[PDB]
Amino acid sequence: AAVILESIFLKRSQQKKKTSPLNFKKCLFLLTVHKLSYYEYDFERGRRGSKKGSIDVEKITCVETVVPEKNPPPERQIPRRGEMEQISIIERFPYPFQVVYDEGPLYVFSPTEELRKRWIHQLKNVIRYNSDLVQKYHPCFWIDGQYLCCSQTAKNAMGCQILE
Ligand SMILES: CN1C(=O)C(=O)c2ccccc21
Ligand SMILES: [Mg+2]
Ligand SMILES: [Zn+2]
Repeated sequence: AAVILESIFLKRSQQKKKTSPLNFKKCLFLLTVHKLSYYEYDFERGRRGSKKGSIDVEKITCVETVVPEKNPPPERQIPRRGEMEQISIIERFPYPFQVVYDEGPLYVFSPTEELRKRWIHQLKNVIRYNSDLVQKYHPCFWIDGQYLCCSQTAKNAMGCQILE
């Protein structure tokens, strides 16, 4: 239906092999009451490009922040505390969140804490009446075949931490 939120975020790739390197791609994300979808962004024409994927909101089980990477590259470094800066808002993406569904977690990186908060609040609103909402989550990333939080080697492993 109507677009609730539209933003440019980094999306982390779904790791095929535990030894394989991770890719972070800049995409346009759209949220409606029915779907969360992501697209290539056509910078030159200033519009969304081809659709890369879509998740029916009814399939989402959890939306929360993720503990940040311990040694991120400059593109994902958190700035020191304290009017929108045009360059940084499309170049730096330090604030990650996770959208958990049928196929496991999707990791998305926001340029600001405020924008991450807006997306987590709205996603929690659209999923509020879902039937498979979980009570537990993984506070840390699934990286190189295991969760950094609990060392579990299954992506579908029940969250190690109870949601507050
Ligand atoms: C679909 N897809 C891929 O195939 C890939 O390598 C990647 C990296 C980030 C986000 C999405 C991706
Ligand atoms: Mg536009
Ligand atoms: Zn865990």
